[PDB]
Order: sequence, then structure tokens, then C-alpha cells
Amino acid sequence: KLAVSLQSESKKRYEARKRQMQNINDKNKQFNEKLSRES
RNA sequence: AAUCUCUUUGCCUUUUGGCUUAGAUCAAGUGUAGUAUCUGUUCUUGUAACAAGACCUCAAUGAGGCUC
Repeated sequence: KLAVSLQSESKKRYEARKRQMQNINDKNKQFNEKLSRES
């Protein structure tokens, strides 16, 4: 149950971060978003 | 196999990896210095008589059969 809990929580964290990711180039827009966070 | 999803924060989670004469130039009837080879013609009599792969045994498989 400990192993299953770690696996399932890892899956949940991983998929939540994927859903956040899904909302000129990928790196260039990530840099522009970082600059918008900076301001 | 026991919950799942959205917003707002926190984390940045594929989130700019040196230097110098901003390295230099927006460009030249080029000059200069090396390393090679050539290119091309062109090719080597007739007629008659007479004569003639299968199977078996031993065994690294070849020798023998008035054999076919």
C-alpha cells in the first residue's frame, strides 16, 4: 500500500503539472512568460 | 484502483551555457603561394570402297560389371 500510494501520488503530481503545461518557439514563449512573471 | 475537477496564491517544473579589435567584414581588373595533369589520333572439293545417370561389394570410395 505504501508503494501504491507513492506511485499514485507521483502520477497525480505528474498529471497535474501536465495539465498546467497544456494551458516563436516553446522555449521562447516560456522565456517571455518568465519575463511576465518578473514584471 | 479508491474519489475527481476548477480558480487564486507558492514553487519555474524543456524557462537565454565563455572570451577579443561590437572578433572582423558587407569587399576588392584581385594579388600571392602551393598541388597536379596533359590533351588527341586510334587498334588486333566431289564420288566410291572398308572399319568402328542408376544399381551391387568393400568403407575417409574408388576400382571392377558379355550390366542398362
